[PDB]
Amino acid sequence: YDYTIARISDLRMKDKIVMTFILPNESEPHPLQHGVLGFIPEYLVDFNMIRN
Amino acid sequence: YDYTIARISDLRMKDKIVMTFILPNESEPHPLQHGVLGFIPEYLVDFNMIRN
Repeated sequence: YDYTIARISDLRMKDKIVMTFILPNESEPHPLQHGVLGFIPEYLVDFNMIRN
Repeated sequence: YDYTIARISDLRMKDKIVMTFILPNESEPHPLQHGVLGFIPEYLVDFNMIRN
């Protein structure tokens, strides 16, 4: 069995362990990965505005 | 006689013949010419504006 260790200092995981099955060979959506993060690249806009 | 025929689809011209004398050889106003177009060429203006 093969494992990958992850860490976050975030608080709600204080002494909390979660574990599940993931696949490290596919980058594409498939019914066999725990979750997929659909990401749209994002850009900013800068302009001058009047408000009240 | 020379003649020029022009047609339009506007209903306000239904079955109506309009005649006059014109002078199709000048590009300047002249007392015998029928009608002249006072034409100030306005240029489109592109600009962001605040509305409400």
